[PDB]
Amino acid sequence: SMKCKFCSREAYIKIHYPKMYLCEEHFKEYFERKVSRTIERYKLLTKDERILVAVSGGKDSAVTAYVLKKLGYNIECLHINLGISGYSEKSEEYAKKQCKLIGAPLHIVRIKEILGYGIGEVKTRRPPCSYCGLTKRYIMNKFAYDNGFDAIATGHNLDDEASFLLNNILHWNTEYLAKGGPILPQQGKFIKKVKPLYEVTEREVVAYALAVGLEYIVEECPYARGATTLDMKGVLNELEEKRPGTKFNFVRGYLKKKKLFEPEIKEKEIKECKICRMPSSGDICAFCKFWGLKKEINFKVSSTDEEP
Amino acid sequence: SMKCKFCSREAYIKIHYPKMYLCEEHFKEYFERKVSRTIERYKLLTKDERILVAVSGGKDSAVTAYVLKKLGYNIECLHINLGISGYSEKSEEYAKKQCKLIGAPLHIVRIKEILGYGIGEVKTRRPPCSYCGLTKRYIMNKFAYDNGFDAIATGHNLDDEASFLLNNILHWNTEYLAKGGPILPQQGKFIKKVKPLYEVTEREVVAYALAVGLEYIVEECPYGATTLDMKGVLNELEEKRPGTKFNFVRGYLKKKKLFEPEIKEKEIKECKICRMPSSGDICAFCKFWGLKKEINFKVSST
Ligand SMILES: Nc1ncnc2c1ncn2[C@@H]1O[C@H](COP(=O)(O)O)[C@@H](O)[C@H]1O
Ligand SMILES: Nc1ncnc2c1ncn2[C@@H]1O[C@H](COP(=O)(O)O)[C@@H](O)[C@H]1O
Ligand code: FES
Ligand code: FES
Ligand SMILES: [Zn+2]
Ligand SMILES: [Zn+2]
Ligand SMILES: [Zn+2]
Ligand SMILES: [Zn+2]
Repeated sequence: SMKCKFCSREAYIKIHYPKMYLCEEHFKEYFERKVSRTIERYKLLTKDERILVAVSGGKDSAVTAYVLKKLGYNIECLHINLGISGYSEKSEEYAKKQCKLIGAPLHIVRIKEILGYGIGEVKTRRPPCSYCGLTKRYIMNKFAYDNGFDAIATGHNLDDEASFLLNNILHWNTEYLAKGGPILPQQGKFIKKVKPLYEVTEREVVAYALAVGLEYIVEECPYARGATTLDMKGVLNELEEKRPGTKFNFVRGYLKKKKLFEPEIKEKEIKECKICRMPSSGDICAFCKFWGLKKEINFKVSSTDEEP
Repeated sequence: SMKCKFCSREAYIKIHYPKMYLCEEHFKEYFERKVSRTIERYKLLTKDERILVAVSGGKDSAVTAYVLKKLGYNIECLHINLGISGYSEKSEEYAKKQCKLIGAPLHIVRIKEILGYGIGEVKTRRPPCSYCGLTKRYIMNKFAYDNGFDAIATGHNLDDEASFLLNNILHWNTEYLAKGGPILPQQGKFIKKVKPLYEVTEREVVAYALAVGLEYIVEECPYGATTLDMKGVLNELEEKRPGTKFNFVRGYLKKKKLFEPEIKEKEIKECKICRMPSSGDICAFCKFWGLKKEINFKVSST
């Protein structure tokens, strides 16, 4: 077995791009520095901002919160319990454990308490994974807005971006290809969304979580029909194995040529929801229409979990 | 084993896009019709045109020539012997066999006779496979031009296009992405280049060549497997979701226009030596081969 390129310790991991062997400690430092560089590169965050980390219970958002906290950022965390019996309880417990170890405040929103129904419970023909993303994205935006947070940070890694690009390139979804990247800058009541793990691989995320002692959910959604992302991920991993830096250069190259997909948006119709005043297309937004809401949900909090 | 969707014969192949089982005869008919449809779709060729099929000795160009001949087109074939000792002789023999079975006239150009050196004999740091596509593309263009051919047809299949797109999307080669598709329309001394096999898979090409009795070289140059890596990956994707390769290529044709502003167009000049399209005084071909005079490919086919 090879040793660390920086110290006299057994190598914990081998980085393929650039090729090197690092120990448990020099990898942690490498990872943290690589995330720090991503935040500097695309001017993601400042240390004065109040950051809201959307924590799922999985590795990605747990490591996002951990690294940002270690780098000395002003973070708070949000976990959305989608009320899936036999999945949401374990995921909520995992998020609690993570935020406890990280030492960051955790806010929990239970959709079965707010909207009455959990995900998969509503009388719908549409799959539960479709209105899932709509429910999470809205709740994390309105929570951040209602509580005056400057930015939202998600767990999306290099593999997530590479697979999203590959999938939309294959389908020629030029509108989705124009809206990618590490920053979704603040547009009205839409809080700034950032991806600090944009240039780190899922493999590096797994190794970092194991090293710092972060326990997480690997379990995918039980309501899922098809493994499209896993198919794209496996394919890009095969390509990466032969040519290291494939994922990186594909994503970085895309940022240089994203401008070409920009004339595809052509959208200029902006409205405010009659129920919650959040950005809408028409009288009522997709969220209030789907959940059959007559009144606005206020996510503004004073007394957070274990606080007065 | 399933039977043919059209007759009482054992199925030879299972087409996945669109899903159906066909026999040796109904597959031949389907393949031929699918190629006919490609020629109609992008207005590739007319039956009055004199077509030059660039035959390598491999399956693709052999099937291109065969199908065009069967569909009733005016074809002639060109084989370029790159003088690679232990490769070029077998490839020339394979092309002869193919054109004999097809029943199409075959013209042979030996680069070791014309340029003095074979590909891999010239004192160069760069690999031969780089100045190979340069030598082939030039010779097949000047041959077609010198002999008054209306179009050049190559063996490029759906897999070749899908892998080229995937490779240039991964590298974000937006200039190469603007110049793709089934037609390279005639621009001056550059003859119209077409891809009749644009919508047929390599798997369908292998099955067609075996059915009609075409023998070929399973082309692996003696001088990296980037294309095979892209092909294997797209085959994996196709196995899970059929029609991936087709929708990727067809979708690309709808959005090719987006890569067009990445033109970066330079002044169009004529070569001081051979008058063929050039960037500067002398073209890349005459510069590399150190040519002082023009090569005339004009032939009197008795
Ligand atoms: N239940 C959840 N509660 C809070 N944040 C979540 C939840 N599910 C996902 N997220 C966040 O959303 C990001 C993308 O999630 P996904 O669409 O499941 O890949 C994750 O990396 C997390 O930052
Ligand atoms: N030696 C050759 N002589 C004539 N045509 C060729 C030759 N090599 C390749 N071609 C043609 O050019 C196409 C693309 O070239 P390649 O990518 O090298 O296979 C082939 O499918 C053939 O139709
Ligand atoms: S229901 Fe949320 S991802 Fe499946
Ligand atoms: S030298 Fe022509 S393909 Fe290798
Ligand atoms: Zn070390
Ligand atoms: Zn609303
Ligand atoms: Zn049949
Ligand atoms: Zn010249």
